[PDB]
Amino acid sequence: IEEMALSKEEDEASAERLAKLRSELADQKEKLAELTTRWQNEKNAKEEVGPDDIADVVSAWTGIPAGRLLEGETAKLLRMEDELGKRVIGQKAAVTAVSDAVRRSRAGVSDPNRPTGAFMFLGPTGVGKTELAKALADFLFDDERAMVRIDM
Amino acid sequence: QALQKYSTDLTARAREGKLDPVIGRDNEIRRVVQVLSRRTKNNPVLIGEPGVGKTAIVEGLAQRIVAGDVPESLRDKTIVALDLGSMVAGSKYRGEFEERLKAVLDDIKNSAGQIITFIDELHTIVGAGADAGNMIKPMLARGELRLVGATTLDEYRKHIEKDAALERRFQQVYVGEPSVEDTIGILRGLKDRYEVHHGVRITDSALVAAATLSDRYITARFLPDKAIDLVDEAASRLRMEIDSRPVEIDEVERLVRRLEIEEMALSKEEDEASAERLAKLRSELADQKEKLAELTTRWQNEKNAKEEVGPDDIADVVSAWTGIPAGRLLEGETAKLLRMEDELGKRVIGQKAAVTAVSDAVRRSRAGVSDPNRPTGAFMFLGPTGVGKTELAKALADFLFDDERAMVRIDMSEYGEKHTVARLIGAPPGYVGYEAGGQLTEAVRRRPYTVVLFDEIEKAHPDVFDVLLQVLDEGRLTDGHGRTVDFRNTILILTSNLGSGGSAEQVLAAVRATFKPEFINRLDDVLIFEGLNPEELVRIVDIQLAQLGKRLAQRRLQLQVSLPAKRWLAQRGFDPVYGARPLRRLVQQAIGDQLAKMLLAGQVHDGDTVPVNVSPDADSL
Ligand SMILES: Nc1ncnc2c1ncn2[C@@H]1O[C@H](COP(=O)(O)OP(=O)(O)OP(O)(O)=S)[C@@H](O)[C@H]1O
Ligand SMILES: Nc1ncnc2c1ncn2[C@@H]1O[C@H](COP(=O)(O)OP(=O)(O)OP(O)(O)=S)[C@@H](O)[C@H]1O
Ligand SMILES: Nc1ncnc2c1ncn2[C@@H]1O[C@H](COP(=O)(O)OP(=O)(O)OP(O)(O)=S)[C@@H](O)[C@H]1O
Repeated sequence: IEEMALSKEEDEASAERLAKLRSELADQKEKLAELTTRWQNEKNAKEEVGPDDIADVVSAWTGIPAGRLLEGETAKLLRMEDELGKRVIGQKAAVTAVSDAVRRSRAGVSDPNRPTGAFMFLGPTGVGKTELAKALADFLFDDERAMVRIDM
Repeated sequence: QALQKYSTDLTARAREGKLDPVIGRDNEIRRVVQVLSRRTKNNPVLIGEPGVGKTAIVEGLAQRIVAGDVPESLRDKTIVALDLGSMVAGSKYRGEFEERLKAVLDDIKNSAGQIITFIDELHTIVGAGADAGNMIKPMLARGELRLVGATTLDEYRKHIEKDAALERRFQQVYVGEPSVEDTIGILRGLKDRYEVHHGVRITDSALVAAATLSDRYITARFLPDKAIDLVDEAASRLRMEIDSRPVEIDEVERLVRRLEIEEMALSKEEDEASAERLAKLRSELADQKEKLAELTTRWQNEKNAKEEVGPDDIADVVSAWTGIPAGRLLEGETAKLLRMEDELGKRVIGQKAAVTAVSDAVRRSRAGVSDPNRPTGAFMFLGPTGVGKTELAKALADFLFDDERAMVRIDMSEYGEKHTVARLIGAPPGYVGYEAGGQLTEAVRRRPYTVVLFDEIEKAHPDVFDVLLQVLDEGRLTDGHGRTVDFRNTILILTSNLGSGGSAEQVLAAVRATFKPEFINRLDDVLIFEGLNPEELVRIVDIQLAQLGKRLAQRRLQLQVSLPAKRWLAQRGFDPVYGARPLRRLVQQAIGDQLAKMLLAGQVHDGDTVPVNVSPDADSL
């Protein structure tokens, strides 16, 4: 509905805002086709509330992700370091430490009554020790502004 | 039939096509459905900041029911909009309100779940008593009445969470605010409803700007709501312009039709001092009647050979709002910016290195090049005394606002002890002065375009520096009330007097030993001022004499100054240790004293003109 009314804009500025709507619309048509096809495989080759639908409800409520790592997140969790490295540079001894405490809780291995991980950065001025926190708060929620931050 | 008196019909309103299209927010509505369709305790509550869309979700669900996208457990169910206000209307007697509410509840239960009561602003359900809004507590916990409520985030924990027996019967649904990409789509969907009400057209390049622009300027409000106002206002203004003449052809005519009456009732003044005012007003009238008739001509050049809103009306609206100028440099402002160190040079003399840096971070922000999240410019200039470093910060606040007292000055010499910080940030809750906020904070939260000036900063206690530490480099600091105030458009200026005579590294190393590297690093260039050469005082002399002359025109009283006296004063500007302050005392010792003596001793009256002349040593009038 967007793209079939955006094309008739007598302008050039939006002509590059249309050269992407088509792209994403196609890239999603592809996924819908694939998934609707997989539905046929499953229908030819669920019917009870298993143990993880409860976890899905606990996640829809309260926002906390407690699921089962549906095979698409586990790729992000292995590319975490190279994805942070697109915004911070060096300090890999700190990137590895920040990131390792997230998979350690996605695999359900960290202690259940303690913060998910709390550690302190310190070093010379203008090195990255505040850019890293903002780069980590964006990799998890996809918007840098959504962290509780207080200036001590 | 008792549900007809105290409620309208949401589903019927949605059937006749009276509600706005609801776009996106699939997850919220599906969770509302799968909560509204359980066995017991089947009543959700939407929760979230004001404006992010919480009645929009209920109206979307109603349109969805009318269409038929809902599951079998909800196909063909009507939504009634309960109205608690119209129930306590006449109930002065001792049981009438309870009787009404009981009839309503019995009638809701009398149906078989074909009704979904929807209470808006349900935090008002606690009162109604004088044992009220409490007889609903049994029927809630059993799932008889399906309740859909929506209150803001912070009246919940103020009226409901205080009553944990009642907030148990509610399932919370959090409604977070959308992003820019989603707001763009919401606007793309809502455009064609304003396109009709206002007889205009709206451009998609404007729908993108009304959402990108209203995300870095208006921070006190939340999303879509703070992005639909711009579109609506722009359209309404364009319709106004369509009917009448355009703007900047209307005000030029309104003030001309006023200067007429002014000069007309002024020309009948049997007075002599009023003749210089009438002969000055009579020139601006003929000057305005010039560009008015030029606009009426330049308008026909277009009207013979601006019909839909674009990314320009939006900027003009978000500029009339909030005062921040974010336009496009409409050829009248650019000609003024191009000669800025020329308009600043009429008040500050010398210091070319510093005037071409203050003036250099205004252009590169008006042309859209500076970082959109950091102050416009944050630099400290320091040097010896009386050089002109508190004057530049006032010649600058006058170029931008045309009023030297529209800026925010705080004299940092009163912050001698660290506890004097609470003066500019407020006092934490539960203390004496709390319903007053900060003092610097509340000054910028109302007009976020001023130019702040921290005068004599090294005289303070080295903790106020650490307060300023985050003002620079982020433009944010939050007061006691928890309101974050943005500084991303101000110009931060810090004067000083460190070093005091050191060439360049007796001062550059005295700054380094009084401030910390983490504080020097946020700053822009650290400007160094320089002493006054003998040549660049013969001009301050002229400035001072012009000032005094303008001060004397209250009596139509002039004075003629001869070049010998003008270069005598400048040669008696001495001691390159005190800068240009001694000269202002020399002027009043020489000229002002004896002028005032002659002025109240008769022998000089208004209208006269006294010539000064250098006697062999002194000045004689
Ligand atoms: N490793 C880095 N990768 C990318 N940008 C960096 C890096 N280090 C510093 N920066 C830049 O420096 C700025 C952020 O510096 P910060 O790390 O926030 O300063 P800081 O680490 O907080 O040090 P202080 O003592 O708190 S001022 C941004 O302009 C970043 O682009
Ligand atoms: N998803 C959406 N689709 C279309 N229009 C929306 C959407 N969300 C919000 N709006 C519009 O944005 C405005 C939001 O107003 P409302 O949501 O009714 O107020 P509110 O969000 O309930 O805030 P409160 O708590 O009621 S003051 C209205 O003009 C809605 O039409
Ligand atoms: N370069 C200058 N051009 C014009 N007036 C100047 C200049 N330097 C000083 N003055 C005059 O000096 C007065 C203001 O001096 P300031 O610069 O405010 O003193 P200062 O530079 O702040 O030094 P301190 O350390 O604050 S006492 C006004 O009367 C100005 O007219």
